[PDB]
Amino acid sequence: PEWYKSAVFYELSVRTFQDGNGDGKGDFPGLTSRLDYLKNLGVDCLWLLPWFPSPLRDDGYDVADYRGIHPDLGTLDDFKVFLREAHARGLWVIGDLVTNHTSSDHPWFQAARRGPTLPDGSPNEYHDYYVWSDEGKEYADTRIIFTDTEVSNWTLDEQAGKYYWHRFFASQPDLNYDNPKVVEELHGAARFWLDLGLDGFRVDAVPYLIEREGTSCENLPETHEILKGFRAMVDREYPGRLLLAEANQWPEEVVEYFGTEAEPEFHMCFNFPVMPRLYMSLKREDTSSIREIMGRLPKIPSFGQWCIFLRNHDELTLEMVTDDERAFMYAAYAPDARMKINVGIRRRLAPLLDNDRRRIELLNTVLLALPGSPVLYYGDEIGMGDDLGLPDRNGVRTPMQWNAGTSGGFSTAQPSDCFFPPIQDPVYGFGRVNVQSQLQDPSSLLKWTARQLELRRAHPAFAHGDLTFIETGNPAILAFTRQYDGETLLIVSNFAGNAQAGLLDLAPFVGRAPVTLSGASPLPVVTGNGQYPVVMGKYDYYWLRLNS
Amino acid sequence: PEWYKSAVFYELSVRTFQDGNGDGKGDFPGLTSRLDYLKNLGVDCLWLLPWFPSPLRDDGYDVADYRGIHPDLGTLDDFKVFLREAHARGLWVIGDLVTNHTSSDHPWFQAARRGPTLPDGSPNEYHDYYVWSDEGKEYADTRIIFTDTEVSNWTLDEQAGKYYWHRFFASQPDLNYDNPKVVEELHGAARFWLDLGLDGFRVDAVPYLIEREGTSCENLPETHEILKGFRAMVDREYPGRLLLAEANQWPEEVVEYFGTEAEPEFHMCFNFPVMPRLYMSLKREDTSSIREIMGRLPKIPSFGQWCIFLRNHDELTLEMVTDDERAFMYAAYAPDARMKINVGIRRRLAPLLDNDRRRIELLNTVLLALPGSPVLYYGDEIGMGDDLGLPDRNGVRTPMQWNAGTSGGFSTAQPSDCFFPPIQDPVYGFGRVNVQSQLQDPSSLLKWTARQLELRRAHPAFAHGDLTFIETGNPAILAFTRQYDGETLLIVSNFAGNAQAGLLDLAPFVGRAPVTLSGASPLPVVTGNGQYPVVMGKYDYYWLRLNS
Amino acid sequence: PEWYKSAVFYELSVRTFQDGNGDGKGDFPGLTSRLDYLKNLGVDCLWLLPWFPSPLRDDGYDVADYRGIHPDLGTLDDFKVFLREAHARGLWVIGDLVTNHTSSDHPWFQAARRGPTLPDGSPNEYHDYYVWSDEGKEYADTRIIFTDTEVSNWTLDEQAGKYYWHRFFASQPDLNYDNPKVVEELHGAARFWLDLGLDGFRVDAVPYLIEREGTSCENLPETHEILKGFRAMVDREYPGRLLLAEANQWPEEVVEYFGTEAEPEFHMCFNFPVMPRLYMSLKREDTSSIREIMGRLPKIPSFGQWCIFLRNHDELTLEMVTDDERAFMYAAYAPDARMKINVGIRRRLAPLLDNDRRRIELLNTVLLALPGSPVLYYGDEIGMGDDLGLPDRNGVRTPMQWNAGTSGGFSTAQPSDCFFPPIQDPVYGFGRVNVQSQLQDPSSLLKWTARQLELRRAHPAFAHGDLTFIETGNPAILAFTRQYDGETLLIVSNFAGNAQAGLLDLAPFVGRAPVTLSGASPLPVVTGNGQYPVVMGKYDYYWLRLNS
Ligand SMILES: OCC1=C[C@H](N[C@H]2C[C@H](CO)[C@@H](O)[C@H](O)[C@H]2O)[C@H](O)[C@@H](O)[C@@H]1O
Ligand SMILES: OCC1=C[C@H](N[C@H]2C[C@H](CO)[C@@H](O)[C@H](O)[C@H]2O)[C@H](O)[C@@H](O)[C@@H]1O
Ligand SMILES: OCC1=C[C@H](N[C@H]2C[C@H](CO)[C@@H](O)[C@H](O)[C@H]2O)[C@H](O)[C@@H](O)[C@@H]1O
Ligand SMILES: [Ca+2]
Ligand SMILES: [Ca+2]
Ligand SMILES: [Ca+2]
Ligand SMILES: [Mg+2]
Ligand SMILES: [Mg+2]
Ligand SMILES: [Mg+2]
Repeated sequence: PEWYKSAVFYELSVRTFQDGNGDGKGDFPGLTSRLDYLKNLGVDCLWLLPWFPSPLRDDGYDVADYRGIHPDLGTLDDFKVFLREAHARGLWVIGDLVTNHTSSDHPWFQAARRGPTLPDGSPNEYHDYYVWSDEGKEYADTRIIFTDTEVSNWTLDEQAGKYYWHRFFASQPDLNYDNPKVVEELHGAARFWLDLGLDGFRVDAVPYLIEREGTSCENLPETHEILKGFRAMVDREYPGRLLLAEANQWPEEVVEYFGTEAEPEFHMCFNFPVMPRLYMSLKREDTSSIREIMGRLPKIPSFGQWCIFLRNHDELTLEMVTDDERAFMYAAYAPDARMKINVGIRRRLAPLLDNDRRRIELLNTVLLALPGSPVLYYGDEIGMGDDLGLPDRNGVRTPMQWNAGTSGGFSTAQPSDCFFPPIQDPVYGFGRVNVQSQLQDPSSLLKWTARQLELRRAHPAFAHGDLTFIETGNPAILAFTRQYDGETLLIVSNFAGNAQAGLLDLAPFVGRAPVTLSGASPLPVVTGNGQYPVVMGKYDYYWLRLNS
Repeated sequence: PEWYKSAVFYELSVRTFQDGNGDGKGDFPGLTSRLDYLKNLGVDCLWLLPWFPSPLRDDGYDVADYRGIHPDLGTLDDFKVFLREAHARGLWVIGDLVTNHTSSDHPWFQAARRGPTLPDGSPNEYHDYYVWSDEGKEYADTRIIFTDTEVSNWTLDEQAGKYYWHRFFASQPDLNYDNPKVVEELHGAARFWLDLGLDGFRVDAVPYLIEREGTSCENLPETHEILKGFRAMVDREYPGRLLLAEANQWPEEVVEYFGTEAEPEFHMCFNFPVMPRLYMSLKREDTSSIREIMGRLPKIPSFGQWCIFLRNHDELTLEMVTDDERAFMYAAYAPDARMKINVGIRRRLAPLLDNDRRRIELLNTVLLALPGSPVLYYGDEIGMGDDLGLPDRNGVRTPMQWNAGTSGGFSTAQPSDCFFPPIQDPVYGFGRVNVQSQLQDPSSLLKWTARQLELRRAHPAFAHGDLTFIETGNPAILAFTRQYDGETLLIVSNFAGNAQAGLLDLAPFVGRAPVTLSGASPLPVVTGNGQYPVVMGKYDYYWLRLNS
Repeated sequence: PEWYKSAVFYELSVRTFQDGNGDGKGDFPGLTSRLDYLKNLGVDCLWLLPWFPSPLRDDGYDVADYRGIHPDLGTLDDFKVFLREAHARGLWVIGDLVTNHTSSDHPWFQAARRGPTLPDGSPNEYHDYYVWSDEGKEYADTRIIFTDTEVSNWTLDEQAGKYYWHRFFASQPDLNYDNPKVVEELHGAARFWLDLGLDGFRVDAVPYLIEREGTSCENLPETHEILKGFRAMVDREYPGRLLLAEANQWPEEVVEYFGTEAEPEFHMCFNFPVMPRLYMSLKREDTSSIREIMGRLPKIPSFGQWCIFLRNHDELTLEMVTDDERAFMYAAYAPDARMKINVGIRRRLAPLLDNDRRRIELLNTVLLALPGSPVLYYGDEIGMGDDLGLPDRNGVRTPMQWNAGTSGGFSTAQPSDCFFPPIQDPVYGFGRVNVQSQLQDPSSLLKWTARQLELRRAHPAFAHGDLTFIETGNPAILAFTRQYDGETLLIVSNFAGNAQAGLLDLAPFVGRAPVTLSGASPLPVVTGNGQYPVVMGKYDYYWLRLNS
């Protein structure tokens, strides 16, 4: 099959990974010098956060030039060496294609805000690149996203004398997508990078492209047709390149972003629905929500693969959970006011699980065992924490912690001169949490993530098998099978903080002996009614092979 | 004497040595271009791993066709050139005869599985080719060999509706040697390759041919009979060709596989008894087990030679050691569960000795100075590592490392496209460990190996002399003599990491000076009671001649 | 006692150790980022090569500003940060003080060469800073040091129309120490850096300060007097700092550079006389030169410590050995013409010993076991090679090799943009020889060197003891004792490539039991008349204590 289903993804921010030149800002030269690290870890595809020239009011998601490299990050030549050194190691690389919007600093917008007509009486073709209103009464009662910052989705441009549309910050004007020229401007941005050998795109904020009155302005089939033709552009001109969608919607809406077999859209979507039910289930010690929402996912096209994740550069989103579930998650996972932002929790993985490695390893094994491809978030494989003294979501985007030398080894410059300060607290700082330390530590989390990704690699049912949940008799225990190519895997996990027991409904498998994927130690044969007793300790994960 | 008595052997796998044409698979044209390297190393006989057509579920030890060349390796023409060119260089070649079993894919088994009688009533002559049972309760309490994969030595064939026998994988059904038609299918399979000029065979899994109730199904007198008739055949139709047995059994059962003068069996068997004791002694700094298992070896026929070896394409086998011996070896040499498989340790020689050249050289000098003919495992002469992310025993069968270019010089294809990934880790990777490196390096393991073989060749007592152990007064120091044709070699070797003192019982040799084989530097003459005091540095090996 | 008697020194070159900003040149930010490496290695004092502003016609030993930081290396703030971080880790630092001469680009010399009298008829105070002759016929019959470049020690200045003196390159005019203003300018250079906290100075080319007619212009009493004044100044104004002298003279004249108890000079001098004899003896397999030269060295003052070294940033100097010894050394260690330069051999340690780790380990242990404090040349602890296609002695100054990524870890710039190109040959290139590789290799030369130093730390008789050579009966075996604080170390070393036997004269120690410093393994007790038989392997080092 396609390369993205066997892939392990790793999300990083070039400005934050390795500063190669002492100026305090990560760049492609330094990132290139770390490529062996990512290779040796068991990563396959690097997803890089936006690398474009930008005033960095949304850390690079306000693009001011789709066709350059931000000067903090080096040059386009540094980009081409990096992509060269990447593929030379067997790694794929995808970028972040910020389609929905541009920075107010983009040349397109500085021209649109002159007016609908120029001072020489000509039409201004750049004015209909964005969505304008005279009073700003359209689409009202539609959801604000950055609720802690923006009081509305319409803001008044003082020089253009009209309101303009923006689903995100005021300085990120929504692009107007009924205009087929804008459709062509981003087809030709996708082309500029796919020409240089880039292996695909993560596509940012796909649900909110088209806006239609009297609807929610999400998942409009008009938006889906823009994606349907983006896929056809790629299918024809750049076969084998990966399109991956950020679609945080409820399960039935999310699969629409794959398309159908006849009309394809995205190869991969992020599994935003299962992500919060992992954390809920851990605090409730009850895995029902994991099975419920996973059963609300319709089957995907042949070419589709889910992208599974635990965290990313954004807050932990609570936009697609019920009001009760959102209230529970604030109570369980956000004790301090400061950890809240925009209907979500802005904390790293390791802090959220109270730095419990037992819980960390648990959710990692479930990330690795659910159907799809996993994406690790840079630094989670060593246990990085966060700095909520930093505004917006930049509390999870601190520099990668390489050693206990200057600035954690991220730069030769001092921590106060780095773009974001490297974390230095007693628990998560780079004196305690860094790569070099965990390569010498025989038992480190880094070693453990590498070993576990090896354990996955060697069992292709993880990447391509089916899922069948299996009754356990205990809500704390979640059991499922993965079948593919006649290998059958049994993946039992305890979500509770003490010893739990269960009766697994292994009736399809009477006469088979489960044995461990690690060490090939055999468990007792399934017999009789197929009801198989287990005890598990707190947060244990049993990874098992059903030998027939 | 016989040619295999003076020979240095070298075990390689065609699929994995050298890829000629760029498709990622080693082949006979590639192997042919490397015969000069092998010649110059000091090697006399190549033993190749199974080259026959095969679905490769045991890396070609599941044979689908005894009279062909697997398409990966080229053609039978390519085979014929290879054997001409090897013979042109004074090299012998022996193949691998997989007698005990064939692949489920072999057209024999596809026929035998259609039942005891044909759809037209007539009896199916191929059915009695394999061993069957209606309930599969026979031969129980017989050892499983691949304990990590197979729950039983019987497996149900869904179409023939009965159980068949297999000492190894379920896709490797045993051949029925009670049926004398099977004995003749292998004689004629042997005849095929001997007719083409091949100089011999290593025979695979010879203890497990015949199975009988109430016995362990190992070293059965019936099995030996079949072997006796195999040597009687070869002795008659193909004098001078070589039969070498893989018989891992305890000292008293292994010597049986030579036969007697009156009734001969193999010319050579692998000296498995001493092999694990070499490693134990290094870890205990106690050379006792070596002398004890060597002492339990009864004298072998005139024509017979032991095949001495440190490692191979299989795990380090812990099947013929005591329970405490086995448990000690796991502790000392398998820190990870990953390192274990099937009552043994799946690791290359250099990793087993922590890449300590001083230890690597020591076991090699003992390999070269024990009585028999040494075999080198391919790549251990430049110190290759292993890859334990690869399943089964594949982790010691990664591609040979010729230089630091694309895929270590094994192929123009990417490492990802090689049949096994060429090792690229910072310690053993082909950037650090390769043949071009070590032909330039004046002191490399490669040149050391070539010189030690050169030194051995100069002293025929190494290949044909007797073995008298000598008292040292220090379990850490192993001392013995070799006596042949008037030469007396004295082989003192320290198995301890620190300096060690010893008093050697050279009472028989009072009046004679010991002198070094290398450099002709004499030690003090032996005098008086001939208790000869010696000091040794860590892992030191003294190769010495006793003057006359 | 004093800190430099217990210190392990480490010689590095900032421009060549670690580049912290991508410009291909090592700098102090970079060197700061590598301080934990040196700390963990067991290094105590960093001797940094000249770091001053200079046109680098002799790699910075032609100084053009004694009170600044060469812009390649960063700023004086960077230097202050480095000194703070070095001291924060218990590391001392010393600089290289180029006393005998400045660059012709030095402000003083641009001034001096204007003439004795300026355009306005008034005299030029800087003319008498340097050594001038009207026809250049003085001090005739005086050695030329840089014989492959310079034809005379007098050169005609174009503008001054006179001859100036230079024991070195013509772009390094000798300072004139009969002028007392000169003497004050270098007390003043000393004070500047000694005021920033620098712990001392390696003093360059100290024998050749004062020149006098009718002498060799070496080791003259007037030169020693200026050095006594330099010691007096530091003794009073900066107690506790280190003056270390580079004086390669014959054993008699070397010891003068310590001064007397009453009129002290240098705290330490390099033990140049012994350095070639270590190499002579390894090739002859006869250690009498080691003993003869060590015994021509008179006792040193109470404050004196020797500095022992195998190699450095220069050539292996053959200036102070006989004509026959020098011809031998050329035959043994300079097969190619390209390997000689000015009475000496310009190769790194590992190439000199054919990359034989047995011989590298032997001479390193003698380095650690002779009387003195040891200085390690950077990269020798990982086995770095040389690049003899670079001019002068730069072949041994190639960038440190850290990992196997871009430029070996030395810089993110490409190798072709690095000040000197990092080695990439198949034997010594950073793809085979680098720090990260050798941290993962359980048996690397780096770990060996670390552990051998730790062994040395544990036994103060190495730093502080006396030395008595011990008869052996075999010139290939060098045996001596180190006695201090009633601890008695016996050190035995074989300089030949085969086994060697000998009879240690241990009469002073009858009744004592020798044990290995590593492992505490006992040799037999000395009995009888203390004539102790020993056998050694090739290049063995027995490191023994005599248990009382
Ligand atoms: O509901 C999904 C989300 C989308 C949005 N994430 C993407 C779109 C935004 C475009 O400017 C950007 O801030 C964010 O980093 C992107 O990954 C939003 O910011 C998140 O808070 C939120 O969890
Ligand atoms: O008891 C000795 C052994 C025999 C077996 N080795 C041979 C039998 C198998 C036949 O299919 C084959 O996999 C293996 O490579 C052969 O050399 C076994 O696999 C080993 O693990 C083991 O050391
Ligand atoms: O006689 C000993 C030596 C001193 C000299 N070494 C120092 C003096 C030179 C001063 O310019 C300089 O080139 C060298 O690096 C210094 O360490 C000479 O250049 C060497 O070749 C030689 O080994
Ligand atoms: Ca939009
Ligand atoms: Ca059988
Ligand atoms: Ca002078
Ligand atoms: Mg930068
Ligand atoms: Mg091929
Ligand atoms: Mg620099």
